[PDB]
Amino acid sequence: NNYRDVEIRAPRGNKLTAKSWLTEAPLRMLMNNLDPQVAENPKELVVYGGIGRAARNWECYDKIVETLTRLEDDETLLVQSGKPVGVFKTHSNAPRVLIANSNLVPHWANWEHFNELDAKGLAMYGQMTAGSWIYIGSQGIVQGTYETFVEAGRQHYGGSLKGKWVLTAGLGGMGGAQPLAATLAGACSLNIESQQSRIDFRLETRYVDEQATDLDDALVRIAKYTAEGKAISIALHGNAAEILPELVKRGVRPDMVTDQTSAHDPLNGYLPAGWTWEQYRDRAQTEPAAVVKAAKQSMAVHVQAMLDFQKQGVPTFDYGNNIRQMAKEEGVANAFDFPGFVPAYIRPLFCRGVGPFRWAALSGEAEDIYKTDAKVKELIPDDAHLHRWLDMARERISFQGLPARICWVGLGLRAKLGLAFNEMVRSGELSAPVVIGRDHLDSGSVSSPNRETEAMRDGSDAVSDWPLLNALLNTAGGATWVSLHHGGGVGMGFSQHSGMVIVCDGTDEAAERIARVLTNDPGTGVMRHADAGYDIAIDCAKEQGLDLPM
Amino acid sequence: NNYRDVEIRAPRGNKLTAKSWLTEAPLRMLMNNLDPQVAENPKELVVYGGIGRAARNWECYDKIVETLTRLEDDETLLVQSGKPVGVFKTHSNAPRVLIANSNLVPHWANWEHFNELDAKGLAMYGQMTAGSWIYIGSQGIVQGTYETFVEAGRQHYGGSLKGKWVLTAGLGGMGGAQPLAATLAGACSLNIESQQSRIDFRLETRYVDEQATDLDDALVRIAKYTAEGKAISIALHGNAAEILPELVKRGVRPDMVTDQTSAHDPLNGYLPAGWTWEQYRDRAQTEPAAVVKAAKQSMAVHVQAMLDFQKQGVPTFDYGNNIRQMAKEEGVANAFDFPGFVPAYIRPLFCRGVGPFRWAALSGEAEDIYKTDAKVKELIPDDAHLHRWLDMARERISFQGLPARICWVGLGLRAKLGLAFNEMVRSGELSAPVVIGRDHLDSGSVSSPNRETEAMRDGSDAVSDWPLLNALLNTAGGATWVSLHHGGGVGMGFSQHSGMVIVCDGTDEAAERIARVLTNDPGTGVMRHADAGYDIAIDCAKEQGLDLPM
Ligand SMILES: NC(=O)c1ccc[n+]([C@@H]2O[C@H](COP(=O)([O-])OP(=O)(O)OC[C@H]3O[C@@H](n4cnc5c(N)ncnc54)[C@H](O)[C@@H]3O)[C@@H](O)[C@H]2O)c1
Ligand SMILES: NC(=O)c1ccc[n+]([C@@H]2O[C@H](COP(=O)([O-])OP(=O)(O)OC[C@H]3O[C@@H](n4cnc5c(N)ncnc54)[C@H](O)[C@@H]3O)[C@@H](O)[C@H]2O)c1
Repeated sequence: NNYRDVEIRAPRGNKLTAKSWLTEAPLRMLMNNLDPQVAENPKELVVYGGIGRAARNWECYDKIVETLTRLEDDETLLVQSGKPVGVFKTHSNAPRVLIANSNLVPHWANWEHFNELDAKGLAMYGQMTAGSWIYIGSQGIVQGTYETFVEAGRQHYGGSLKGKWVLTAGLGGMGGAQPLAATLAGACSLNIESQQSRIDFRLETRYVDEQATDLDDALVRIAKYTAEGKAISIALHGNAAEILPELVKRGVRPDMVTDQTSAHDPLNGYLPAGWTWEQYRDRAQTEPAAVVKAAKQSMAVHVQAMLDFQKQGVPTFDYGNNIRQMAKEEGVANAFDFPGFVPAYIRPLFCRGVGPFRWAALSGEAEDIYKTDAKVKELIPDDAHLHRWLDMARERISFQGLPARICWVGLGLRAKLGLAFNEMVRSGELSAPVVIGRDHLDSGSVSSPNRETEAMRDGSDAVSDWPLLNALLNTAGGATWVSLHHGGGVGMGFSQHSGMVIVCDGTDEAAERIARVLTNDPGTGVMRHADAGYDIAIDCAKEQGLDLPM
Repeated sequence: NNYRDVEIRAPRGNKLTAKSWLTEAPLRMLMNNLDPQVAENPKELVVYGGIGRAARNWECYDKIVETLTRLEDDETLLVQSGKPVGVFKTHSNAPRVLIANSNLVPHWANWEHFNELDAKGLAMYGQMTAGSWIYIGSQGIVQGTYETFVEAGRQHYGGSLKGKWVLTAGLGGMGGAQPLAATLAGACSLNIESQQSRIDFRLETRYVDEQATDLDDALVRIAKYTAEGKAISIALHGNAAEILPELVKRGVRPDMVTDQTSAHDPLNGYLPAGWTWEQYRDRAQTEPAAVVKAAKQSMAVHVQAMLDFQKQGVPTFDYGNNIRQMAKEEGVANAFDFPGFVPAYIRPLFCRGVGPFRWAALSGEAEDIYKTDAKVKELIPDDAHLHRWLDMARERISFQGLPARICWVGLGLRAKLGLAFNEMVRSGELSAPVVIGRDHLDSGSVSSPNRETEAMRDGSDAVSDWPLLNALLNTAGGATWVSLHHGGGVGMGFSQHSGMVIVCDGTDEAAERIARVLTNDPGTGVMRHADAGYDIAIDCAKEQGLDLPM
C-alpha cells in the first residue's frame, strides 16, 4: 500500500481523460509530481523534503485519479492528508479540489504524534508542493536560492561573487538546486551529500558540475577555481556533521556557509555522524526515538560548526530546514545567533509580493515554455535582471517532467502574465492549457517563525491568520485547487501555509478568475507585510491600489 | 483602546445602513454580539468565554463598521484577529467576509505567547462565535447543555431527572445556560458562581431561578425541591475550588457533577481559591505568571473533588473548558478518569450532522422567530422531541438582543429549513432577512482532543484537516461569512475550528447558495465521522446520498 513498482508520468498532448481541463490539470500535475525525472522516491509516493508525499498511500492515489476523472464541473473534491474523502456540490468558479494536509491541533503538532497517526494509516506529510501537486523538480526552488546568494553577495561582497565560494550540504530534490544557484550567482560551491544516488541525480539533471574524491581533493578544486574566477559546483560524498567541524578545525574559510539537509525531520531526513544511510533507515523502523536523538545530537555539532564559521566573520545563514531549532533543543543555546535567509536577504522581495511564481505546460512541449519565456520578455521589457534569469534558465535548467518555468514576479505582473498566457492558449499559440502556481513559500501564504516570518519587525512571527485567509480568499476568487498544509519546510509544529494553482484554459471564464486570483494572491502578501509596517509594502500597496482599511 | 462606555445594539427593521442585506447582516450580527442584553462585557468588546472579543479594539471596531457599510456586492473583507486588514474583489456568490482569529503557529500556540502579542496590539481571542459574529446570548448553548443532561439521565437514571440534582459551576454567558438546561431536563441544580453580577445577569435573563444565602441554605433548598419533585435552579455565590472539596468532605452526593468555569484561560477566566475577582483582575496585570499558577493550582483541587465524587459513583463529566488538562499539568495524573461530554453523550448526534444549528431575525421582531418555529414543526412533523424543544424554547427561553433560535438538526433537515425560511422572506411572511449559522462546536467544523474529538474510535482526535476543509468548502459554496479560529472552548493550543453564517434574503441566488451550503456544512461532519469508522455516520451518509469516494 506504500510501495508500487511503477513509473508514473503525466499524460501529454491535448486528449483528456477527465471531463474538462480544470480536472485534467490536477490529474496531470499529481502524476507529474511522481515522474521518475521529477520525484526523489516516487515508488514510495515521496516527492521531496524528507517524507513529503503526493497521496497517502497507493489505494488513495488510485481513488484520487478515479475521482478526478469523473468529477463534474460544479463538484469539488476534498483531499484530507492525501486521501479523497468527499465530493460536494459548489459551482464552476470555485476550486475543483480543496486539499488540507498534515494539520494537527497544536498541542499534538509534533513528529512523534504524526508518526503514531501514520502507523494507523491516518497521516501524510504534504511538505509544501508535494501533497498539493505543483512540484516541478529542482527548478521550483532554484531562483529563490539564486536570489538569496545574489543578495548575500550584494550585502557582503559587492554583488557578483566571482572568486568566492559557498559551503553547504543537502543534494536532495530542493537542496540539489543549491550548486546551480551558486553557479548562476557566480560562486563556486562545495556541497556535501551522504547518498551517492542523490549526487548522481544532481549530476544527471545538470544541477551539480562535478564530484570530488575526498575533502582534500575538494579543497584543491575550490582553491583553483576560485583563484581563476570560475563558477563551478563540487559535490562531496560524506556527512556534514563530520565535514563542517573538520573544516573549522583546518581553518578553512568559505565565503558563505549554509545548510539544506532534511533537518526538519530527524527520523527521516538527517544522517547521524558515523552511520550509513542503510543503518539509519533500518534503525528508524526499530528504535525511532533513539534515531531522532542521534540525528539531533549530530545537528548540534553541525550547527556549532556553522556558529564557529560565523565567529570567523563568515556570512552564515539558515536556509529553511529548522536545523537551528533542533540544535537549540539539544543544548546549543545560541543556535539562533545566525539568521534565516528571509529576514536577512529575501523579505524585501516579499514586500512587493515577489516570490516563486511558476507555470507548467500541460501539453508536455518544451516550445510551449519557450513561447511563455518570450512573452514574459515582451510584457516586462525593461527588467534586465529578469531577462537574464530566463536566459540562464534556458541555458542551464533542464526540464524535469512536464516543461515548467520558475520566474519570480510580484503584485501586478502576476495577473498580467496569467491573462496573457490564457490569451495564448485561446489563440492556439500554446498547444494546450497551462497551469500557474507557486511554492507555499510566498509573501502571503506562510507563517513560519524560523523561516519566512522570522523576526518580523512588529514581532508577529507566529501569527498564522494570514495563510488561512489567503487560502480562503483563493477559494472565493476561483483558483482551480487550493491547499492548507502544516509543517512544510521546517517540520511538524513550525509552519502553516497555503497553496494555489489556477488553470489557464483559454476561456473568458478562466480570464475573469485569473485577473482576480493573481491580483489577490500576491495582494495578501503585500497586505501582510504592510500590516507589519514595512514601508516597501505600504508603498507597493499604494502603487497597486490595494484597499487596506487600516 | 479596549474600553468605550457605549451601548451598542443591532439596527432593526428593513432599512439598510450597508449596501445590501449580504453586508447589512454581518454589520447587524457584529453589533448584536455587543448588545448589553447579549454580551458579558461589551464595553471592553468581550462577548463570552473569558476574553472572547468581537473586534480587536475600538479603533478596529470602528473601521469594521465603516468598511462593512461601504463594501460592494463583489468585494470580500478580510478580518484578521478582529482587525479589518484588506478588501479584495471576488464575486457575489463568495462570502462577503472571511475571518481568521487567534491562529498561531503550533510551537507558539499558547497563552503566554498570545498575551505577548496582545500587549503589542497584535492579538484577539475569537472564542468560537465572539469573533465570528453569531453569538445569541445563553441560548446558543442551552439546547446542547440540555441534550447533555438528558443523555446522561438516560444512561444513568432511566431518563428523566425528577428528584435529582446537578452540581456545577460557572454562570457566565455560556455557563449561565446550565441552570435552565438542568431545569428543562427535569433536574434541580446548584450552580456556583464567583461574581454577583453574573448571578444577576442570569436572574435578569431568567436562566436561573433563585440565589441561596450560603452553602447550608443552598443544600436546604436542594433537599426540599428534589423531595417535592420540582426542577429549580439555585445560584450560590462562591468559589468552586472551595465548595466542591467541602461538599466532598461533608459526604454530599449530587446526582451529576460537571463544571463550566472559564478554566481554558487560567489568567482571565478562573478565580483561585480565596481570591476575589477584583484581586484576580488586578494581579493578572502585575504578576500574570503567578496568577496562572495560582489558578491552575486551584483547578487541580477542583478536579480532585470531581474525581472524588466520581469514585463515590456519581456521574461526572467534563463540559468543555479544558479543566482536566490544567489539573493534569499541575500534577493530577488521573484527571482524565472522567470523560468529556462529547464522547460520553453527544457524539451520536454529531454522527448524523446534528449540532447547534441556529438562526436570527435581522428585523428584531419576536414574531419572525415564532413564525419560523411554526414552520419547523410543519417541516418536521414527526419528531416529538424536537417539537417539545421548540415548545420549551417558546415557554422558557427569553430572547436576548435580536430574536434568535437554537434548534439542533442535522444533515438533510438543515437545507430543508433554510430553503423554507428563504421562501418566507421572499413571500413577506418574515418581515426581513434571517441569518442561519451555528456554533463552531459542530460535527464537521472542529478538532479538539479534550472536547469535540476526544477519544475518536480510530485515534484521529488531533487531526485538524477537517475544520480547515469545512471552511474552504463553505467559502466555495457561498456562505455569507466564513471563519477559521484557534483555541475556542478549550484555549490556546487545544483546538482549531470553523464558522459559517449564511443570509436568507429571499432571492433565488440565496436559494442556490443555501441548498448546497446547508448540505455541505453538516455533510462534512457526517463525512468526518464516517471516515473515523462510526457506523451511524456511514449509515447517515448512505441515507443522504453523500459522495464519499473511499
Ligand atoms: N528554504 C527553502 O526555500 C526551502 C524550500 C523547499 C524545501 N526546503 C527544505 O530543504 C531541506 C531539503 O529539502 P530536500 O527536498 O532537498 O530534501 P530531501 O529529503 O529530498 O534531501 C535531503 C538530503 O539531505 C541529505 N542528508 C541528510 N543528512 C545529511 C548529512 N548529515 N550530511 C550530508 N547530507 C545529508 C540526504 O541524503 C538527502 O539527499 C528540507 O528541510 C526542506 O523542508 C527549504
Ligand atoms: N461545552 C460547550 O459546548 C461550550 C460552549 C461554549 C463555551 N464553552 C466553555 O465554557 C466555559 C465558560 O464559558 P462562559 O461563556 O460562561 O465564560 P465566561 O468567561 O463568560 O464565564 C465564566 C464564569 O466562571 C466564573 N468562575 C471562574 N472561576 C470560578 C470559580 N473558581 N468558582 C466559581 N465561578 C468561577 C466567572 O465568575 C464567570 O462568570 C469556557 O471554558 C468556554 O470556553 C463550552
